[PDB]
Amino acid sequence: AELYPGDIKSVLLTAEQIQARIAELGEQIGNDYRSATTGQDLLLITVLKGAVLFVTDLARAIPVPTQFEFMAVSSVRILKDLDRDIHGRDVLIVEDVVDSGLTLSWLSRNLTSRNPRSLRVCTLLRKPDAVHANVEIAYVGFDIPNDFVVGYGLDYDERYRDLSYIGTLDPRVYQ
Amino acid sequence: ELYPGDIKSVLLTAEQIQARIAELGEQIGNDYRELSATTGQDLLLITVLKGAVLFVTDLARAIPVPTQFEFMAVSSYGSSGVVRILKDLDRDIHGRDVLIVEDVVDSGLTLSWLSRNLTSRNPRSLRVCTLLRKPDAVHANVEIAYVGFDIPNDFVVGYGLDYDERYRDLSYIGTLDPRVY
Amino acid sequence: LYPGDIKSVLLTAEQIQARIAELGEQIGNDYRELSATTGQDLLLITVLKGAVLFVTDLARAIPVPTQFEFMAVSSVRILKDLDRDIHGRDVLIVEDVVDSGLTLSWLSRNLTSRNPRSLRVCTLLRKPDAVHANVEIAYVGFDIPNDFVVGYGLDYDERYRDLSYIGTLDPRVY
Amino acid sequence: AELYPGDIKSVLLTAEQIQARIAELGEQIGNDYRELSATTGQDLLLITVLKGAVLFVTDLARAIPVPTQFEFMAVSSVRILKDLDRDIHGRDVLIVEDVVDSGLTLSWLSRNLTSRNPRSLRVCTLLRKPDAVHNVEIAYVGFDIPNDFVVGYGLDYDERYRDLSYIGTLDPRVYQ
Ligand SMILES: Nc1nc2c(ncn2CCN(CCN(CC=O)CCP(=O)(O)O)CCP(=O)(O)O)c(=O)[nH]1
Ligand SMILES: Nc1nc2c(ncn2CCN(CCN(CC=O)CCP(=O)(O)O)CCP(=O)(O)O)c(=O)[nH]1
Ligand SMILES: Nc1nc2c(ncn2CCN(CCN(CC=O)CCP(=O)(O)O)CCP(=O)(O)O)c(=O)[nH]1
Ligand SMILES: Nc1nc2c(ncn2CCN(CCN(CC=O)CCP(=O)(O)O)CCP(=O)(O)O)c(=O)[nH]1
Ligand SMILES: [Mg+2]
Ligand SMILES: [Mg+2]
Ligand SMILES: [Mg+2]
Ligand SMILES: [Mg+2]
Ligand SMILES: [Mg+2]
Ligand SMILES: [Mg+2]
Ligand SMILES: [Mg+2]
Ligand SMILES: [Mg+2]
Repeated sequence: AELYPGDIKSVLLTAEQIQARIAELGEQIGNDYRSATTGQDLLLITVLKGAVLFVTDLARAIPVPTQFEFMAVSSVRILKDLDRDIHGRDVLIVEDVVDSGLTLSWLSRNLTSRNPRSLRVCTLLRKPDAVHANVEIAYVGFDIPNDFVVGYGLDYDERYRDLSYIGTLDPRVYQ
Repeated sequence: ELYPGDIKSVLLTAEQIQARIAELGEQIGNDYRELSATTGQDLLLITVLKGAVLFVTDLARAIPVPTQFEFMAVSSYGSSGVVRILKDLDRDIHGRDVLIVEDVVDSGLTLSWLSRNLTSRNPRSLRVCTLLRKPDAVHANVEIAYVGFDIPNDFVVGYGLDYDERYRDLSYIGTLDPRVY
Repeated sequence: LYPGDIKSVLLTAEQIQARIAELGEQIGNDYRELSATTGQDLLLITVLKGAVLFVTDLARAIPVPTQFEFMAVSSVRILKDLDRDIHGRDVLIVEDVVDSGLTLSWLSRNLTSRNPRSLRVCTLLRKPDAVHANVEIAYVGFDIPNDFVVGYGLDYDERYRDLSYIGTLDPRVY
Repeated sequence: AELYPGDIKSVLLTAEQIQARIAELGEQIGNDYRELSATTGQDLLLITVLKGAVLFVTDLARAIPVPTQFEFMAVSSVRILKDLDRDIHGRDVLIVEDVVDSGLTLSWLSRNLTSRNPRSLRVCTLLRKPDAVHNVEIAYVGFDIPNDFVVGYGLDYDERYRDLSYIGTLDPRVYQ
């Protein structure tokens, strides 16, 4: 039975497909960061709110010790900063989607100014307009078309985040 | 294994946690079955960072009614300073039906402060769902509608629970080797 | 420059005034239409000496007429009693800190036996034992940990009451 | 936005006028007691006369840069209603009043407290009326005001208007 009956037009990524890719990502990320030298765990900086489901599944798929951080930014200003000093830490930005790349471009500049040991980016979704941006993304879950999607953290007006899958919305929803 | 030697024993396995959460989700779903149809708004989950993050993402997926995510963080009783909001809610909860989602209730001091703070914002309803509950919570004064597990007083880590920010990423909940703590 | 026995600042002057403004406006909304009905002003009962700074700033933040009364109790007996009868009056007990809840419990019992129309409590600070004991308090400025604090009416052996801020006393003296 | 709509006819002293003057008094009192208090190692005792001087003393004490302590007294209209909980022998004591008018309250209280033999006694009043500019030396005077009856900032009419942040005169209809 549909959680939001009639609201989802079509499925883009099943729950099974999402988890399988996250398993792959975690192993790849674990490979690249395999704390024995530095003595400090990989730092996952989650961009609230869309990336919260992604990061909890991803962290459990990463076979090395990881720590959680949470940020929230607007459409350039910080609503919610780090409770952490990332100086000398290995940092991984965890996003749900990169579209224009504006959020990432801003977040990359902010975090790198705090002088971390390293900074990399992991996003679940990447849309075609990200081509025009210039911040390297080491880890990408899926490349998708330009359409507006919801589910698995992705919202429309704070709704549909709780979906286990990702899909597009019926036009009637925006009304 | 993630932390070789650090974990002494496993209190709750990954499957046991997920199985219980599925039970909780269904129970909560039944209690709020008509919420979206009656009020026109979804059940609001207020997650207390950072310990409850893993819990709430699994819980929300286990709840068969529409749920909305909000997150907040409060300071510690420990000189930790006055009890205060470190990270505030994004949306207004006025007239909303709210479920406080916690990882563990122990002394009940955090929940008491949270309950008073959120109540003053006048939600339609306010209830509590915690994954773990310790024996000292019996002296606490805030009603808890949903509890995953009652556990002993021993210090545990995993599935959101930390020791100095470590061990949150474990899929299970376990006790720590005294060499650490 | 801070006095030597001040370890750290728990609450700055600005933080205190900011919260008092919130409490003042809240108290005003709670008693505005009520006071207009009875024709009598809201009565503030100050517990000397700790709550004296708190009550003068609070009263000036409360947008409805308020009257002052002062009481002083021991650590059992009444050192200073009320100057007027509070029968049928709306009374707000004003304290600096509620800890064990012992003082508030005794005062409430003593004041309710004078039959005021309403008897409510406003404290600037509250320590965890008051939370455990589930002490009913209508207005609370701040929840604080068990650490001994001075300033803004709060004292250590009658000292430091005149500080504009609330600071954590250096554990090297208490 | 008036606390007492129509009751206040005029404003004699604004809130910022009172606070500006208190800041000056606190700085003056501080300079006069700085080296003086360090010799004894004991704080200056502020003896407050209830209830009118309560607003004043809380702002004044915060304006005084040297350490101070609070005491409170209540007298009739002369006997003691609330007495000192404390012996002030050898202490430096500053009487804090809201207004000195006839001077009879201050005169009686000054001799009563000197009979407890403090190391030094001084008087500080926020307001002084013309017949008080004349028994007791007042080292610190906030304002010299006319004889007119005023309320606010601790000053009451029938226990009302104490909570006003300013000092002003009442409309004659209030006396009905
Ligand atoms: N739900 C959804 N959101 C979409 C989509 N495309 C872009 N976005 C906007 C995602 N974000 C919105 C940023 N926004 C505030 C910044 O953190 C997200 C807050 P949220 O995760 O709580 O929804 C823009 C990425 P970019 O354009 O800067 O690269 C989409 O298909 N679905
Ligand atoms: N990791 C861990 N933490 C434990 C445990 N028992 C109590 N706690 C303290 C959990 N909490 C700590 C509160 N603390 C700040 C409040 O949000 C948690 C922040 P965190 O979730 O980021 O770790 C106390 C609950 P209470 O005593 O007020 O009812 C335990 O066995 N393991
Ligand atoms: N200065 C200071 N005092 C503290 C503190 N914690 C408890 N107390 C003692 C508070 N006591 C004060 C009682 N005692 C006589 C009653 O008015 C204080 C007189 P005072 O205000 O003139 O200093 C009551 C708290 P409770 O346990 O009865 O609820 C603290 O951190 N600082
Ligand atoms: N509210 C008000 N009161 C005024 C005024 N002028 C003299 N007073 C009388 C002030 N006091 C009244 C004394 N009275 C009892 C003694 O403490 C004041 C009690 P209170 O502060 O609670 O109102 C007389 C000073 P004096 O004539 O002996 O030098 C005035 O303009 N407004
Ligand atoms: Mg995002
Ligand atoms: Mg969004
Ligand atoms: Mg918690
Ligand atoms: Mg913790
Ligand atoms: Mg007190
Ligand atoms: Mg005391
Ligand atoms: Mg007087
Ligand atoms: Mg009078």
